[PDB]
Amino acid sequence: VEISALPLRDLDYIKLATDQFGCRFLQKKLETPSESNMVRDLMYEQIKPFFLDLILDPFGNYLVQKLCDYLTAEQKTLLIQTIYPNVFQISINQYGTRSLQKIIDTVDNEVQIDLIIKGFSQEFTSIEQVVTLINDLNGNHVIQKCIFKFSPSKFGFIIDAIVEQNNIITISTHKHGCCVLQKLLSVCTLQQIFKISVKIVQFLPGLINDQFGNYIIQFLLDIKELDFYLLAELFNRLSNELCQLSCLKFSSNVVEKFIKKLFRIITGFIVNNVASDDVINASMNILLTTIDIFTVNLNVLIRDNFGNYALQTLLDVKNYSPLLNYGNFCNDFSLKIGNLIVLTKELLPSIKTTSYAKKIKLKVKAYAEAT
RNA sequence: UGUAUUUGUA
Repeated sequence: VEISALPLRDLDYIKLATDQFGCRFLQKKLETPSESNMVRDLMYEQIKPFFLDLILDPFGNYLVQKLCDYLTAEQKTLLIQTIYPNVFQISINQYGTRSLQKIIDTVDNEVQIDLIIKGFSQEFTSIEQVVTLINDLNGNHVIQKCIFKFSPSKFGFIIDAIVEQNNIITISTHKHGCCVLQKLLSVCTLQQIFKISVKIVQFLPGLINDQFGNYIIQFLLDIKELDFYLLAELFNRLSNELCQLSCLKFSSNVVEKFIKKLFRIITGFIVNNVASDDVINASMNILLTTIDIFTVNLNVLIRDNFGNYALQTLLDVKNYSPLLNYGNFCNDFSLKIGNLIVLTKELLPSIKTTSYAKKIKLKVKAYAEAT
Protein backbone atom coordinates (compact mmCIF):
# COMPACT_ATOMS: atom_id res chain seq x y z
CA VAL A 1 0.00 0.00 0.00
CA GLU A 2 2.90 2.29 0.88
CA ILE A 3 5.43 -0.38 -0.08
CA SER A 4 4.71 0.41 -3.74
CA ALA A 5 5.82 4.01 -3.12
CA LEU A 6 9.33 2.99 -2.03
CA PRO A 7 12.24 2.69 -4.48
CA LEU A 8 13.10 -0.96 -5.23
CA ARG A 9 16.61 -0.23 -3.95
CA ASP A 10 15.28 0.11 -0.39
CA LEU A 11 12.86 -2.83 -0.15
CA ASP A 12 13.43 -5.51 2.50
CA TYR A 13 13.26 -8.45 0.09
CA ILE A 14 13.74 -11.33 2.53
CA LYS A 15 10.89 -10.04 4.72
CA LEU A 16 8.63 -9.56 1.69
CA ALA A 17 9.57 -13.02 0.37
CA THR A 18 8.05 -14.95 3.30
CA ASP A 19 4.99 -12.70 3.47
CA GLN A 20 1.97 -13.58 1.30
CA PHE A 21 1.28 -10.09 -0.01
CA GLY A 22 4.95 -9.12 -0.05
CA CYS A 23 5.54 -12.17 -2.22
CA ARG A 24 2.64 -11.41 -4.58
CA PHE A 25 4.03 -7.87 -4.84
CA LEU A 26 7.48 -9.13 -5.85
CA GLN A 27 5.93 -11.47 -8.43
CA LYS A 28 3.97 -8.58 -9.95
CA LYS A 29 7.20 -6.57 -10.14
CA LEU A 30 8.93 -9.46 -11.92
CA GLU A 31 6.00 -9.41 -14.35
CA THR A 32 6.54 -5.66 -14.87
CA PRO A 33 8.78 -5.34 -18.00
CA SER A 34 10.21 -1.92 -17.06
CA GLU A 35 11.28 -3.12 -13.60
CA SER A 36 11.69 -6.89 -14.08
CA ASN A 37 15.48 -7.04 -14.47
CA MET A 38 16.14 -4.53 -11.69
CA VAL A 39 13.81 -6.07 -9.11
CA ARG A 40 15.24 -9.48 -10.06
CA ASP A 41 18.86 -8.45 -9.52
CA LEU A 42 18.18 -6.50 -6.30
CA MET A 43 16.07 -9.32 -4.85
CA TYR A 44 18.60 -11.99 -5.82
CA GLU A 45 21.57 -10.59 -3.91
CA GLN A 46 19.53 -10.24 -0.71
CA ILE A 47 17.74 -13.60 -0.77
CA LYS A 48 20.58 -15.85 -1.99
CA PRO A 49 21.74 -16.86 1.51
CA PHE A 50 18.14 -18.01 2.11
CA PHE A 51 17.53 -20.05 -1.05
CA LEU A 52 16.82 -23.28 0.84
CA ASP A 53 14.61 -21.50 3.39
CA LEU A 54 12.49 -19.84 0.69
CA ILE A 55 12.17 -23.04 -1.37
CA LEU A 56 10.56 -24.64 1.69
CA ASP A 57 8.40 -21.62 2.56
CA PRO A 58 4.57 -21.55 2.14
CA PHE A 59 4.87 -18.23 0.29
CA GLY A 60 8.57 -18.15 -0.59
CA ASN A 61 8.13 -21.17 -2.86
CA TYR A 62 5.88 -19.10 -5.13
CA LEU A 63 8.59 -16.43 -5.46
CA VAL A 64 11.32 -18.98 -6.22
CA GLN A 65 9.16 -20.54 -8.95
CA LYS A 66 8.37 -17.15 -10.51
CA LEU A 67 12.06 -16.25 -10.35
CA CYS A 68 12.81 -19.36 -12.45
CA ASP A 69 11.10 -17.63 -15.39
CA TYR A 70 13.43 -14.61 -15.20
CA LEU A 71 16.83 -15.66 -13.76
CA THR A 72 19.94 -15.43 -15.94
CA ALA A 73 21.82 -18.68 -16.57
CA GLU A 74 24.48 -17.50 -14.12
CA GLN A 75 21.86 -16.73 -11.45
CA LYS A 76 20.12 -20.11 -11.85
CA THR A 77 23.41 -22.03 -11.75
CA LEU A 78 24.34 -20.31 -8.47
CA LEU A 79 20.89 -21.09 -7.03
CA ILE A 80 21.29 -24.77 -7.93
CA GLN A 81 24.88 -24.79 -6.66
CA THR A 82 23.54 -23.59 -3.31
CA ILE A 83 20.80 -26.19 -2.81
CA TYR A 84 21.77 -29.36 -4.72
CA PRO A 85 22.99 -31.19 -1.60
CA ASN A 86 19.49 -30.72 -0.12
CA VAL A 87 17.34 -32.27 -2.87
CA PHE A 88 16.04 -35.06 -0.61
CA GLN A 89 14.82 -32.63 2.05
CA ILE A 90 13.32 -30.43 -0.64
CA SER A 91 11.59 -33.26 -2.55
CA ILE A 92 9.73 -34.64 0.49
CA ASN A 93 8.55 -31.13 1.38
CA GLN A 94 5.04 -30.10 0.31
CA TYR A 95 6.35 -26.68 -0.72
CA GLY A 96 9.85 -27.81 -1.68
CA THR A 97 8.61 -30.28 -4.29
CA ARG A 98 6.80 -27.48 -6.15
CA SER A 99 9.95 -25.33 -6.14
CA LEU A 100 12.20 -28.18 -7.32
CA GLN A 101 9.83 -29.32 -10.08
CA LYS A 102 9.88 -25.77 -11.47
CA ILE A 103 13.67 -25.56 -11.20
CA ILE A 104 14.14 -28.85 -13.07
CA ASP A 105 11.53 -27.75 -15.62
CA THR A 106 13.52 -24.60 -16.45
CA VAL A 107 17.17 -25.73 -16.45
CA ASP A 108 19.30 -23.74 -18.90
CA ASN A 109 22.13 -26.17 -19.58
CA GLU A 110 23.98 -29.42 -18.86
CA VAL A 111 25.96 -27.89 -15.99
CA GLN A 112 22.74 -27.26 -14.04
CA ILE A 113 21.38 -30.73 -14.81
CA ASP A 114 24.59 -32.42 -13.62
CA LEU A 115 24.55 -30.43 -10.36
CA ILE A 116 20.99 -31.62 -9.67
CA ILE A 117 21.96 -35.20 -10.58
CA LYS A 118 24.97 -34.89 -8.26
CA GLY A 119 22.62 -34.00 -5.41
CA PHE A 120 20.64 -37.18 -6.00
CA SER A 121 23.83 -39.27 -6.06
CA GLN A 122 24.99 -41.34 -3.08
CA GLU A 123 27.40 -38.56 -2.12
CA PHE A 124 24.39 -36.61 -0.79
CA THR A 125 21.37 -38.94 -1.05
CA SER A 126 21.31 -42.60 0.03
CA ILE A 127 19.77 -45.41 -2.03
CA GLU A 128 17.28 -45.88 0.80
CA GLN A 129 16.41 -42.19 0.53
CA VAL A 130 15.90 -42.49 -3.25
CA VAL A 131 13.45 -45.37 -2.74
CA THR A 132 11.67 -43.15 -0.21
CA LEU A 133 11.48 -40.36 -2.81
CA ILE A 134 10.02 -42.75 -5.41
CA ASN A 135 7.21 -43.70 -3.03
CA ASP A 136 6.78 -40.35 -1.26
CA LEU A 137 3.57 -38.35 -1.70
CA ASN A 138 5.60 -35.25 -2.61
CA GLY A 139 8.91 -36.71 -3.77
CA ASN A 140 7.53 -38.96 -6.51
CA HIS A 141 6.62 -35.86 -8.52
CA VAL A 142 10.26 -34.72 -8.46
CA ILE A 143 11.47 -38.15 -9.63
CA GLN A 144 8.87 -38.12 -12.41
CA LYS A 145 9.95 -34.62 -13.45
CA CYS A 146 13.57 -35.83 -13.72
CA ILE A 147 12.38 -38.79 -15.79
CA PHE A 148 10.63 -36.61 -18.37
CA LYS A 149 13.04 -33.65 -18.41
CA PHE A 150 16.48 -35.31 -18.25
CA SER A 151 18.31 -37.65 -20.63
CA PRO A 152 18.19 -41.36 -19.65
CA SER A 153 22.00 -41.14 -19.43
CA LYS A 154 21.31 -39.35 -16.11
CA PHE A 155 18.94 -42.01 -14.71
CA GLY A 156 21.79 -43.73 -12.83
CA PHE A 157 20.67 -42.93 -9.27
CA ILE A 158 17.15 -44.15 -10.02
CA ILE A 159 18.22 -47.41 -11.69
CA ASP A 160 20.72 -48.08 -8.89
CA ALA A 161 18.06 -47.66 -6.19
CA ILE A 162 15.58 -49.94 -7.98
CA VAL A 163 17.90 -52.89 -8.61
CA GLU A 164 19.45 -52.83 -5.12
CA GLN A 165 18.55 -56.07 -3.30
CA ASN A 166 14.74 -56.36 -3.16
CA ASN A 167 13.84 -52.69 -3.73
CA ILE A 168 11.93 -53.78 -6.86
CA ILE A 169 9.28 -55.10 -4.46
CA THR A 170 9.21 -51.98 -2.26
CA ILE A 171 8.62 -49.88 -5.39
CA SER A 172 6.38 -52.07 -7.60
CA THR A 173 3.95 -52.90 -4.78
CA HIS A 174 3.52 -49.26 -3.80
CA LYS A 175 0.64 -47.06 -5.00
CA HIS A 176 2.95 -44.27 -6.17
CA GLY A 177 6.08 -46.30 -6.90
CA CYS A 178 4.26 -48.47 -9.44
CA CYS A 179 3.31 -45.37 -11.44
CA VAL A 180 6.82 -43.89 -11.29
CA LEU A 181 8.34 -47.18 -12.47
CA GLN A 182 6.02 -47.28 -15.50
CA LYS A 183 6.99 -43.70 -16.41
CA LEU A 184 10.66 -44.66 -16.16
CA LEU A 185 10.24 -47.81 -18.27
CA SER A 186 8.46 -45.84 -20.99
CA VAL A 187 11.47 -43.57 -21.65
CA CYS A 188 14.63 -45.28 -20.36
CA THR A 189 17.17 -47.17 -22.51
CA LEU A 190 16.76 -50.82 -23.52
CA GLN A 191 19.75 -51.85 -21.39
CA GLN A 192 18.26 -50.02 -18.39
CA ILE A 193 15.00 -51.93 -18.94
CA PHE A 194 16.98 -55.20 -18.92
CA LYS A 195 18.59 -54.51 -15.54
CA ILE A 196 15.18 -53.77 -14.01
CA SER A 197 13.54 -56.78 -15.69
CA VAL A 198 16.16 -59.12 -14.22
CA LYS A 199 15.09 -57.94 -10.77
CA ILE A 200 11.38 -58.10 -11.68
CA VAL A 201 11.75 -61.72 -12.81
CA GLN A 202 13.83 -62.56 -9.72
CA PHE A 203 11.03 -61.37 -7.42
CA LEU A 204 8.11 -62.44 -9.62
CA PRO A 205 6.17 -64.30 -6.88
CA GLY A 206 5.96 -61.11 -4.80
CA LEU A 207 4.76 -59.09 -7.79
CA ILE A 208 2.46 -61.19 -9.97
CA ASN A 209 -0.57 -61.20 -7.66
CA ASP A 210 0.15 -57.90 -5.94
CA GLN A 211 -2.51 -55.18 -6.25
CA PHE A 212 -0.01 -52.86 -7.96
CA GLY A 213 2.75 -55.29 -8.92
CA ASN A 214 0.51 -57.02 -11.45
CA TYR A 215 0.39 -53.81 -13.50
CA ILE A 216 4.19 -53.83 -13.72
CA ILE A 217 4.30 -57.35 -15.18
CA GLN A 218 1.63 -56.34 -17.68
CA PHE A 219 3.65 -53.24 -18.61
CA LEU A 220 6.69 -55.40 -19.44
CA LEU A 221 4.48 -57.60 -21.63
CA ASP A 222 3.74 -54.55 -23.81
CA ILE A 223 7.44 -53.89 -24.50
CA LYS A 224 8.07 -55.69 -27.81
CA GLU A 225 11.87 -55.54 -27.54
CA LEU A 226 11.59 -57.86 -24.51
CA ASP A 227 9.67 -60.58 -26.38
CA PHE A 228 12.79 -62.65 -27.17
CA TYR A 229 13.33 -63.60 -23.50
CA LEU A 230 10.41 -62.41 -21.36
CA LEU A 231 7.79 -64.87 -22.67
CA ALA A 232 9.83 -68.02 -22.03
CA GLU A 233 11.30 -66.55 -18.83
CA LEU A 234 7.86 -65.76 -17.40
CA PHE A 235 6.40 -69.08 -18.52
CA ASN A 236 9.28 -71.10 -17.07
CA ARG A 237 8.86 -69.42 -13.67
CA LEU A 238 5.05 -69.67 -13.65
CA SER A 239 3.89 -72.66 -15.73
CA ASN A 240 3.66 -74.94 -12.69
CA GLU A 241 1.34 -72.45 -10.94
CA LEU A 242 -0.56 -71.35 -14.04
CA CYS A 243 -3.93 -72.67 -12.86
CA GLN A 244 -3.71 -71.12 -9.39
CA LEU A 245 -2.48 -67.76 -10.72
CA SER A 246 -5.43 -67.78 -13.13
CA CYS A 247 -7.74 -68.12 -10.11
CA LEU A 248 -6.47 -65.07 -8.20
CA LYS A 249 -7.88 -61.53 -8.42
CA PHE A 250 -4.76 -59.71 -9.59
CA SER A 251 -2.62 -62.34 -11.34
CA SER A 252 -5.61 -63.51 -13.44
CA ASN A 253 -5.23 -60.28 -15.44
CA VAL A 254 -1.55 -61.02 -16.05
CA VAL A 255 -2.44 -64.49 -17.35
CA GLU A 256 -5.01 -63.03 -19.78
CA LYS A 257 -2.57 -60.42 -21.07
CA PHE A 258 0.06 -63.15 -21.50
CA ILE A 259 -2.35 -65.34 -23.49
CA LYS A 260 -3.53 -62.45 -25.70
CA LYS A 261 0.13 -61.61 -26.34
CA LEU A 262 0.81 -65.17 -27.50
CA PHE A 263 -2.17 -65.05 -29.86
CA ARG A 264 -1.19 -61.66 -31.29
CA ILE A 265 2.40 -62.70 -32.01
CA ILE A 266 1.43 -65.93 -33.77
CA THR A 267 -1.44 -64.46 -35.84
CA GLY A 268 0.64 -61.44 -36.85
CA PHE A 269 3.16 -63.88 -38.30
CA ILE A 270 0.49 -65.76 -40.26
CA VAL A 271 -1.18 -62.63 -41.66
CA ASN A 272 2.23 -62.04 -43.24
CA ASN A 273 1.93 -65.11 -45.49
CA VAL A 274 6.04 -58.53 -37.31
CA ALA A 275 8.07 -60.20 -34.55
CA SER A 276 11.33 -62.12 -35.10
CA ASP A 277 11.23 -65.85 -35.82
CA ASP A 278 12.55 -67.07 -32.44
CA VAL A 279 9.89 -65.01 -30.64
CA ILE A 280 7.32 -66.84 -32.80
CA ASN A 281 8.68 -70.39 -32.35
CA ALA A 282 8.74 -69.87 -28.59
CA SER A 283 5.17 -68.54 -28.49
CA MET A 284 3.80 -71.57 -30.34
CA ASN A 285 5.11 -74.15 -27.84
CA ILE A 286 3.95 -72.10 -24.84
CA LEU A 287 0.44 -71.64 -26.27
CA LEU A 288 0.07 -75.38 -26.90
CA THR A 289 1.39 -76.11 -23.40
CA THR A 290 -1.02 -73.50 -22.01
CA ILE A 291 -3.96 -75.18 -23.77
CA ASP A 292 -2.90 -78.51 -22.22
CA ILE A 293 -2.84 -76.98 -18.73
CA PHE A 294 -6.24 -75.29 -19.12
CA THR A 295 -7.62 -78.55 -20.51
CA VAL A 296 -6.41 -80.62 -17.55
CA ASN A 297 -7.67 -78.00 -15.08
CA LEU A 298 -10.85 -77.09 -17.00
CA ASN A 299 -13.18 -78.17 -14.18
CA VAL A 300 -11.66 -75.72 -11.68
CA LEU A 301 -11.18 -72.84 -14.12
CA ILE A 302 -14.70 -72.80 -15.61
CA ARG A 303 -16.06 -72.64 -12.06
CA ASP A 304 -13.70 -70.07 -10.55
CA ASN A 305 -14.65 -66.41 -9.99
CA PHE A 306 -11.49 -65.25 -11.76
CA GLY A 307 -10.31 -68.34 -13.64
CA ASN A 308 -13.33 -68.25 -15.95
CA TYR A 309 -12.01 -65.01 -17.48
CA ALA A 310 -8.66 -66.57 -18.39
CA LEU A 311 -10.52 -69.58 -19.80
CA GLN A 312 -12.84 -67.38 -21.88
CA THR A 313 -9.85 -65.45 -23.24
CA LEU A 314 -8.21 -68.70 -24.39
CA LEU A 315 -11.50 -69.93 -25.92
CA ASP A 316 -12.38 -66.74 -27.82
CA VAL A 317 -12.14 -67.45 -31.58
CA LYS A 318 -11.71 -63.70 -32.17
CA ASN A 319 -8.18 -64.08 -30.82
CA TYR A 320 -7.11 -66.99 -33.04
CA SER A 321 -9.34 -67.32 -36.13
CA PRO A 322 -6.44 -67.04 -38.63
CA LEU A 323 -4.91 -70.09 -36.88
CA LEU A 324 -7.90 -72.17 -38.01
CA ASN A 325 6.76 -74.73 -39.53
CA TYR A 326 3.31 -73.10 -39.31
CA GLY A 327 1.76 -76.13 -41.01
CA ASN A 328 2.29 -78.54 -38.13
CA PHE A 329 1.52 -75.95 -35.44
CA CYS A 330 -1.78 -74.76 -36.92
CA ASN A 331 -2.78 -78.43 -37.08
CA ASP A 332 -1.78 -79.14 -33.47
CA PHE A 333 -3.51 -75.96 -32.29
CA SER A 334 -6.81 -76.73 -34.05
CA LEU A 335 -6.80 -80.20 -32.49
CA LYS A 336 -6.09 -79.06 -28.92
CA ILE A 337 -8.41 -76.04 -29.01
CA GLY A 338 -11.18 -78.11 -30.60
CA ASN A 339 -10.82 -80.69 -27.84
CA LEU A 340 -11.01 -77.96 -25.19
CA ILE A 341 -14.18 -76.62 -26.82
CA VAL A 342 -15.98 -79.98 -26.69
CA LEU A 343 -14.91 -80.60 -23.08
CA THR A 344 -16.18 -77.11 -22.23
CA LYS A 345 -19.53 -77.81 -23.93
CA GLU A 346 -19.95 -81.03 -21.91
CA LEU A 347 -19.43 -79.06 -18.68
CA LEU A 348 -22.03 -76.37 -19.47
CA PRO A 349 -24.89 -78.00 -17.53
CA SER A 350 -22.57 -78.30 -14.49
CA ILE A 351 -22.28 -74.50 -14.20
CA LYS A 352 -25.92 -73.62 -15.01
CA THR A 353 -26.10 -71.61 -11.77
CA THR A 354 -23.31 -69.12 -12.61
CA SER A 355 -24.07 -65.74 -14.21
CA TYR A 356 -21.49 -66.18 -16.97
CA ALA A 357 -22.62 -69.55 -18.35
CA LYS A 358 -24.26 -67.91 -21.37
CA LYS A 359 -21.01 -66.10 -22.23
CA ILE A 360 -19.07 -69.37 -22.34
CA LYS A 361 -21.91 -70.94 -24.36
CA LEU A 362 -21.71 -68.07 -26.88
CA LYS A 363 -17.96 -68.62 -27.32
CA VAL A 364 -18.54 -72.35 -27.88
CA LYS A 365 -21.15 -71.41 -30.49
CA ALA A 366 -18.85 -68.85 -32.13
CA TYR A 367 -16.13 -71.49 -32.51
CA ALA A 368 -18.66 -73.71 -34.28
CA GLU A 369 -19.76 -70.91 -36.63
CA ALA A 370 -16.14 -70.26 -37.64
CA THR A 371 -15.25 -73.91 -38.28
C1' U B 1 -19.01 -62.36 -12.66
C1' G B 2 -12.82 -59.37 -11.76
C1' U B 3 -7.72 -54.65 -9.99
C1' A B 4 -4.12 -48.73 -9.09
C1' U B 5 -3.72 -42.38 -10.36
C1' U B 6 -1.12 -38.69 -5.81
C1' U B 7 -1.85 -31.90 -6.42
C1' G B 8 -7.38 -26.94 -5.60
C1' U B 9 0.43 -25.21 -1.87
C1' A B 10 -1.49 -18.21 -1.23
